[PDB]
Amino acid sequence: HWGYGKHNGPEHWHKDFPIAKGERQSPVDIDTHTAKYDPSLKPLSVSYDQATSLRILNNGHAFNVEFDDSQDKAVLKGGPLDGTYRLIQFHFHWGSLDGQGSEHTVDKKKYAAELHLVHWNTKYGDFGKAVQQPDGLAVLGIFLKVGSAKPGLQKVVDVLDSIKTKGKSADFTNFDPRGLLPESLDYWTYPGSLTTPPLLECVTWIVLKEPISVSSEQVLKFRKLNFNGEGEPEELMVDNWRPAQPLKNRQIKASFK
Ligand SMILES: CCC[C@H](C(=O)Nc1ccc(S(N)(=O)=O)cc1)C(C)(C)C
Ligand SMILES: [Zn+2]
Repeated sequence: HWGYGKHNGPEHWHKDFPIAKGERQSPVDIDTHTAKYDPSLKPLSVSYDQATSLRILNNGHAFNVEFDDSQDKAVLKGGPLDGTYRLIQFHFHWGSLDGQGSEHTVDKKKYAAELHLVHWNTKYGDFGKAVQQPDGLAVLGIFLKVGSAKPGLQKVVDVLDSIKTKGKSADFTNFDPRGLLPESLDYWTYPGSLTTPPLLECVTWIVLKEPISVSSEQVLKFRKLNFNGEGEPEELMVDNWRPAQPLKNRQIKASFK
């Protein structure tokens, strides 16, 4: 099965998921000098006041904080998007070292981690239908650098001991994802894909320009998670990121000058 090791990692994925070599794969490097300001892009609208978190799950590749997406409670609209996209889960990718871990890069710079807030287009009725459409998902990507702690992340950090291994879940209600956002909503946007198998080309990527800062202790706790299940040999969940893929016939647009 796919993963992030030498024998089942990103270089291998194309054998089971040929779309790995497709025309709109993610992540990509964001060359800031080549991205074009698009004055017709609208401001993002992030409406998370009614968010209802439910559960946190270690799925063997990352951990997902899941939300009630059966009503318009936490939605993303505006920016490059037409219509309403519902928040279904967020998760992170991170490194074994502070100098790596992000999936997107910015002028080839790697951040310590990257947060993905995953949303799906309500016109397709459910998430499984949405992933089969070219405009099915909108993922808000936010870079993490190591410095000061992010207070709004701490409730996530503190439950991680309870979901150490693959297949473990824990109740995770009343979490407010607004506490994970930077001050600015300036962004880059481009059409791409899921960054793990099945690598479906269904994502409008919206990557914020401003990173959040998290503490060394916070990212260290991410690195104590396990890819393996309980009672299996311990493999630390680190370096669960896919490297930058060729941009091909795409232009990255910026919401800002
Ligand atoms: C068909 C999809 C399967 C489901 C899924 O949501 N996968 C997924 C993969 C990558 C990203 S990312 N890194 O934001 O691009 C977001 C979601 C699954 C396996 C149930 C979690
Ligand atoms: Zn992701």
